[PDB]
Amino acid sequence: MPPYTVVYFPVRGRCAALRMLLADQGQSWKEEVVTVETWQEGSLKASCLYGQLPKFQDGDLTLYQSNTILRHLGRTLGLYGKDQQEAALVDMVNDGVEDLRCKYVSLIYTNYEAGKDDYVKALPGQLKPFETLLSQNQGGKTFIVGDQISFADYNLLDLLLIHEVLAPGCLDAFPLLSAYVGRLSARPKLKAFLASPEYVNLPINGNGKQ
Amino acid sequence: PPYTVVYFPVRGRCAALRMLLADQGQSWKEEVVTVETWQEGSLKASCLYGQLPKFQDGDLTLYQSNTILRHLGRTLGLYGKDQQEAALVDMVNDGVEDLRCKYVSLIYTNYEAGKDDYVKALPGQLKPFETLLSQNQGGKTFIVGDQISFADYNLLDLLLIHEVLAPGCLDAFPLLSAYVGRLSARPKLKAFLASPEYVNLPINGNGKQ
Ligand SMILES: N[C@@H](CCC(=O)N[C@@H](CS[C@@H]1c2ccccc2-c2ccccc2[C@H]1O)C(=O)NCC(=O)O)C(=O)O
Ligand SMILES: N[C@@H](CCC(=O)N[C@@H](CS[C@@H]1c2ccccc2-c2ccccc2[C@H]1O)C(=O)NCC(=O)O)C(=O)O
Repeated sequence: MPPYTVVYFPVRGRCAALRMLLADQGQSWKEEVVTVETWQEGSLKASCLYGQLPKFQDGDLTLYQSNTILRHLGRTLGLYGKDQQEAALVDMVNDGVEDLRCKYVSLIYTNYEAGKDDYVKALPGQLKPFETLLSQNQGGKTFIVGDQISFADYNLLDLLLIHEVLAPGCLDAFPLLSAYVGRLSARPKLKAFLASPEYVNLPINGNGKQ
Repeated sequence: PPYTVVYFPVRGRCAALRMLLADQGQSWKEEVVTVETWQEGSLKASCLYGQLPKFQDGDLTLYQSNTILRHLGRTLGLYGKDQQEAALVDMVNDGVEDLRCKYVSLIYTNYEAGKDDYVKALPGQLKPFETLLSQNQGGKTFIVGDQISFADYNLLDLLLIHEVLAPGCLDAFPLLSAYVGRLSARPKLKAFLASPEYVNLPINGNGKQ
């Protein structure tokens, strides 16, 4: 059986970037799907350390927290920069991706109809930093840090794909980010994974707003 | 000082990294930013995400408080003994970061209206950390393994600011109560917690706590 198991709701949500990573790296994992019905029963929730999913198992190591799982796969699969400085910059990127992710989630779950217009107007300023980091790394021709893919590329890639669904063309003002998403999306194992039913057939978020 | 910390004259998101630097006997310079300078706009526009803290380690410039904790954890050896412990140190820190956002949100947007409900809900938010301790040698050492990690300093900060918000909130948690007492007593840390640069700084920017 594969050493990896992902336990989560049948949505892309906080597991889309970790699944893209495993698929692009050629690793197998098993999905254990939890329906909203099983979750309301209550017993699996009370068993989760912070009362939430995802849950991930690597052999007998059980982890919670989506970013902990990305960093763990980052360090075991050698996707964490080539030295100490790169690793610090990969973290700095992931943390800026997590802050925009939090704001995204908050909109979808609490203010979609009344805040979409204001969130969209303010998007370009939130996206500029990643355009700027790409500008300074080999003129935006490789990955977000150094010249080897890292876990933060998969998380940043997912964050841009969902915003392009929320605000179509929102990357039009950003040439390096635009080429970056097309370059990454065409990696053979990732392209195949992104066109497969296992990915396309799951909603982005749990309430079906996107 | 290979180190420079740039931030407002408040504890906030720099309390845990200063605790770490002080406890590990490291030297650093504070570059204090007042709300008058901040509002002028120069520095902020040069800030990658438009926010502080900003930290310099020789010619390395970093932003993001958890990035800075991680960097100091990796470089000073406070990231667990191996890959499995590093993953658990991360899991703890992320849990601290989740509760710190809720805390931060109580302070900046719903203090007078949302404080009673927040305090009523707190015991449920502190249980996970009581549980993690109980699983590591019965909660007698640190949050993960037998060595201190960068997540211990962040959890310590988070527990100390809640004792301020809701006095006696750890009375129901023996392992967490003990843990604050034992960590607060490390010599270089105890000195720092009693110094004016720590004691005379407000916790938050709006002066609410
Ligand atoms: N810090 C954690 C956050 C984890 C998290 O937010 N988990 C959500 C689902 S992700 C996400 C979501 C976010 C906010 C609110 C609801 C959900 C949700 C609910 C059902 C199905 C899918 C989702 C996802 O959209 C959850 O477990 N909720 C169930 C519960 O807490 O009782 C991580 O990064 O791993
Ligand atoms: N993910 C980032 C968050 C950084 C952050 O929130 N920085 C705040 C100050 S911390 C914190 C704070 C949190 C929320 C709201 C205000 C503040 C604040 C304002 C002034 C002085 C001090 C603070 C702190 O309380 C900031 O720079 N805000 C000013 C600005 O953007 O213009 C990190 O972890 O480093």
